[PDB]
Amino acid sequence: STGSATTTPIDSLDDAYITPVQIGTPAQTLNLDFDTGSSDLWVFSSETTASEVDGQTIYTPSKSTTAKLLSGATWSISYGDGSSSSGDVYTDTVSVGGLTVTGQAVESAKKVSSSFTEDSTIDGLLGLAFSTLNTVSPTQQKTFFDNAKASLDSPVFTADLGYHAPGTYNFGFIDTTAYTGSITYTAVSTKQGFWEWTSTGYAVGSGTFKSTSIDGIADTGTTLLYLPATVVSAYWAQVSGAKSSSSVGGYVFPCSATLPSFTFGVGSARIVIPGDYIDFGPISTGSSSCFGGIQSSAGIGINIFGDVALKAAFVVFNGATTPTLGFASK
Repeated sequence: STGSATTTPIDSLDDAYITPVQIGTPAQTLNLDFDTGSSDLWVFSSETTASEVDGQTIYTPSKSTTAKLLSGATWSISYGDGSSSSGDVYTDTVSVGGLTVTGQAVESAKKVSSSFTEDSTIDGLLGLAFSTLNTVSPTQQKTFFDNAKASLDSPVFTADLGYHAPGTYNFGFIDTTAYTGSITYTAVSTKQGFWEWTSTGYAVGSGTFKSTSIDGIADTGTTLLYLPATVVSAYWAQVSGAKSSSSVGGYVFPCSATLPSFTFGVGSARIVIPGDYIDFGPISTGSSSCFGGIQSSAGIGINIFGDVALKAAFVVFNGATTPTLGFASK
């Protein structure tokens, strides 16, 4: 089997991407944030505290004839940005772009933190990291990809995120028309439950490539590119007036600037992030200071190849017995 679904930016900045997901019988369609940095499929629901719902579409398991309460099961997750959610668990039928999993754990939120409430466009998350990170207790549950894997034509999914435009998540096949050149594959460590890999270096604009190992995660659920302070400093040094602002919480730059590209290495291959992808707009409405899309990972504890980086590529998440990651230009 295969599946293919369009993923759409939630706003004019590409802060995140939503993909429609069918849950239950009859189908209830929710728009979920596919997140390769976590491993829980959770949704706003009829069980969510009413004051914590503000515009989201909810899953109502009582209206699904295939929903079953997973007795005694609870979940609770906290994300790197400080947001959180928690609740109970059902199993139900879940389909993405034509690909169906029966018995999928659907984690129904009883509580969500303010940042989720305040974002009416995201109805929940669909985790695509490794199932070892799944928070369901006392019996850990598998991700949608893990459940689908054996039925897929090939045990892979691909992320093709758009810049200010729709893109595609495919399951079970590689669309050879979706990228240019070849896909370069690189090793993955699953030791921390992530799609963790090592970039071979970087360049800023038309500058020379610096060969250096940068270990980090391919994370569709993080907006920005988080890299070591030395690298980030080297980038923003090429932008006149750019500085790290303690009050804003990162590098900012004059909105009148033309940003240089940023290149990252994947083995001997090179992925070029155009400068425009690094512009995240005014820090506050009407400001002429703009927020940067490349930020320091210091004090995160890990480098994160988030959407800023991933959207410059066609990305293969290869879930073979020994997982690997593939990157192509597009």
